[PDB]
Amino acid sequence: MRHPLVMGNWKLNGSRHMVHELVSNLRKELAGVAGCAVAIAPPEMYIDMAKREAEGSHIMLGAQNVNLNLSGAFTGETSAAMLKDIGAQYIIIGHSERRTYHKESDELIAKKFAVLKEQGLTPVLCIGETEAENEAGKTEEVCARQIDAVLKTQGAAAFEGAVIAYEPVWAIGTGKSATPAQAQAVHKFIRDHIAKVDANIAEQVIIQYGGSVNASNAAELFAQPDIDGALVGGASLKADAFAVIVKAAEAAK
Amino acid sequence: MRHPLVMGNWKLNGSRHMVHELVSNLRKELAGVAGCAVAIAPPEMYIDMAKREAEGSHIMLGAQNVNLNLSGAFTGETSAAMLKDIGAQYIIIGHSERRTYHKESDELIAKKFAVLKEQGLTPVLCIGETEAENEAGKTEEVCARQIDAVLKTQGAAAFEGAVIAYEPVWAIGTGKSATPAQAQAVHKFIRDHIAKVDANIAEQVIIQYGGSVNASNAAELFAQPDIDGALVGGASLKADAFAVIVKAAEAAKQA
Repeated sequence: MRHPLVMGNWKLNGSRHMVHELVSNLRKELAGVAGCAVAIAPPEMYIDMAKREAEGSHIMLGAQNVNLNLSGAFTGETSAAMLKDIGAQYIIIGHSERRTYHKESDELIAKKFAVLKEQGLTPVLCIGETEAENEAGKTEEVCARQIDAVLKTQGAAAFEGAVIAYEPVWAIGTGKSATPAQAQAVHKFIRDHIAKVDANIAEQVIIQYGGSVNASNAAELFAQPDIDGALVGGASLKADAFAVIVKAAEAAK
Repeated sequence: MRHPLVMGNWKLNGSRHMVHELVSNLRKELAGVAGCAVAIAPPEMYIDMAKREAEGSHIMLGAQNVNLNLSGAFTGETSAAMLKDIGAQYIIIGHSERRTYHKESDELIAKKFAVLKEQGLTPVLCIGETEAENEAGKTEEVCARQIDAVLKTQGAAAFEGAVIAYEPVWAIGTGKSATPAQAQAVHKFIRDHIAKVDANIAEQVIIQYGGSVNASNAAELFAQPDIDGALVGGASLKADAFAVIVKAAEAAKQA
């Protein structure tokens, strides 16, 4: 019942040159797809130009973060109002890397949520466990923790039209790997958590896999009922690769 | 010896529409200005567009802040190199609101400053003291610290081709006002402090006043010999205001 979404996070990578090369390439590779929803999240500076570049395709636009103010004296902050204005739709928050580089709290993240919701943007919420928590067997403790930041204080409805991304931080950059069984298992947990509160809203959340996805796994990945897609990293930088993650989703779900 | 710089910090304000209008307006209002240099700093996502709008004028481009990385896995960060790419020249680092809201520190600030330089961008170093500090007359003590963070670790040449802005923090919503006199004294102290290391670099540096500055303000300030411009807030979101400010720096520094 849930249409797949594949989002490619460029992180801190881009130029105009690249903006051009890659949007052009994505367009071409991506021709024919239909069964999959596709968004990209460049650096802030490049969103506008990227929109131009993508014009005439189905590639949607997103962003890697926001701050809490809509306008005002907040030098250097990022406004959701301005993201709306820019044409960005899908806003990454709580990306593991900000939680860690930037020390963003659940509360903070949860505030970030409220706001996007308020403007009518789509928040991609990023959650998941450290190497230690994982090892300690604390997946669900954490996950739920990370979700209740919203649910508790905003309600199940906050989740309507929302997206969740599971980052297995512990698999990432650690010579650890997650299987498909593992993720689907965490995915169910996530869905089920929200279901204990609001089942209908639960059915309709997009739970993307935020771990490492490649061609040897995309398909076995998208075959899990609770995995609605992927929040793609480094591969969102190579058109061809990207597009295969994509057609696997289309093919699969 | 010092050509004025008026820089407008748009802050958390902009849209495709506002950018379109304001820039137009600025283009007109600043069409016949000769001796004052001008830069604007839109929200990061407006830059490109604004750089586009500015083509054909002398209105230069700016950005509100950077981060430390140039590339890689740092979702949400800002790279000086992408800033360069996209056309920004002047970059605001260590604005009071960052120091205060984002708890940015002198060590990070200096760092940021460093990266800017490796890259070829002009850093716009903001400093200033709080109400608390100022009260305590820790004025120069504080400014000196904030300056030395770059100075004592990167050298006087680090300020070469650079810009400093003194923000009277203690005078922002506190209820105070700084006189042009009060402010010129800081400016000067700031200049001398650098001067102990290299007086040459010292008379080179652009020290913009970052306190409150408007249509009526400007002229009093630009009169001081140590104030070579302004970093403007509220006023930059008004072309006519903004442009008066610019013309004043023009007039003041004429000679």
